[PDB]
Amino acid sequence: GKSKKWKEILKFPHISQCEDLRRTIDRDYCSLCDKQPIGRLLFRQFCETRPGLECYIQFLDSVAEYEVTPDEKLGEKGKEIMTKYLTPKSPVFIAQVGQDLVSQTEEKLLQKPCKELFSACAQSVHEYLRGEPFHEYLDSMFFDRFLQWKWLERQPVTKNTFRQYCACQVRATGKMYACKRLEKKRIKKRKGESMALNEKQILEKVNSQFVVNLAYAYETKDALCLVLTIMNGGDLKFHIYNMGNPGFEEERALFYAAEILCGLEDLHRENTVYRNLKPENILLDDYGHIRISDLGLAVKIPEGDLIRGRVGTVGYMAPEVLNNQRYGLSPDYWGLGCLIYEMIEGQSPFRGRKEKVKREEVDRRVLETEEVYSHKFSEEAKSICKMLLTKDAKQRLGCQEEGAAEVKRHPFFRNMNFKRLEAGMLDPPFVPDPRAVYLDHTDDDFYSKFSTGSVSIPWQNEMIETECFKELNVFGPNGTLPPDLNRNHP
Repeated sequence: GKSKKWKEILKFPHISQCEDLRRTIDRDYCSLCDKQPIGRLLFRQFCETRPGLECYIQFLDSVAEYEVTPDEKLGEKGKEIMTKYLTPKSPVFIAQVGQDLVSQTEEKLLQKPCKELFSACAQSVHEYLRGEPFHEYLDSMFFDRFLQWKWLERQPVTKNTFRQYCACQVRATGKMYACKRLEKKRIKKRKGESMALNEKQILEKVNSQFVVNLAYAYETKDALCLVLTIMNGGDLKFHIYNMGNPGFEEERALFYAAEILCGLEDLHRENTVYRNLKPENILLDDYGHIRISDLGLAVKIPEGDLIRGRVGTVGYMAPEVLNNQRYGLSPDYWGLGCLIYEMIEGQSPFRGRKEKVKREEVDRRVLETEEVYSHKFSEEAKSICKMLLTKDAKQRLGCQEEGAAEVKRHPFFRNMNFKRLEAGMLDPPFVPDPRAVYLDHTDDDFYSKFSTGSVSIPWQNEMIETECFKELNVFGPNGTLPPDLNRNHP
């Protein structure tokens, strides 16, 4: 699906074009060698050229597989990593760990296999690469190649960059996205500038496997567009009621709740509250994984502060929202409660699927009545649901200081290995079939703040998935400088 002319659209600029980038990009190890997908691959590639640095990239790779290794094979996988990297006579012996630190890792291995056994070692390796290896890479041809990729990333994004099928496709890469087309005229009479910008900022700032990500924010003569993750597996409401009993088995509900909890955690790391947690806002992708969508009612809370707002949907409003009180992140754990209850039982905890009730009785129920459970719930499921549905937001699960960690420890997730879930190692319970189908200048300033262009991490991830990186990222034969990286002849 790539425009036949793409090799030229994404043609590397000559390295002499990138001096202003070299001078301004902040040289931070974590950002350039890990957080940014293309910088991580280029630093890894640099370490492969030097021999003494090769073994450190292999070790970190094997430690990554150890953390997600099944609990039974932890003791087994531990020995491998040990006898390969942490034995002085090994060929790939990671040396900068220190003799005093390898001797401690021999004890934790003769004791109990914990998924964090090599966490002490992995840090010691990173603190070595933070030093000399990083600064050589910064003067290497691989950082010059990173600057070229950054130059492409920052190129202007226009309606031409895409191909509307709403669901836009990037022409140069073939990547498929869903685009939210916001008509300009309807945003100004309604005073929606602050809300459209507050939503664009939340979308781009959270990078989460379980929340729709922003990849582009451009302007057209006829709208202001948001380009987001595409989701074709349908929404959770459709699967609870049309594809379910009305409802799911507990184990199936557990998987979705675990992914929804991780999504809420990624939002709360940016101290952003969601407030819109309802089944039809949980979407499935093509693989059966979910993401939280529709952040229009989201808002960033300043650390240490509260907010007001009676917003959301009837039935899915926490009692502190219905009473219009100063609240924090607590409405989202009330919403997780409603979601787990509704997945298991097949109806909201305060409104029967077959009840004809008014908005008012629903609200009275949310504030006074204690939801009742059935045999579809295990004791652990009853526990987590009625703790997330604690009306007093001060005694509600996760609304304390520990946060979402207080919820992952709950016995309801006792058989759930989050480390493997966050890594995509667990198979979803349902896989959607592929073929299925489940003019003042003040405006110009708001427009310029919105149309910021391509988002950094999703754009680099797009280049890697579509194999544009693999094919374009080529150097000279035998460690030589390609023409685009040689200043002697532009």
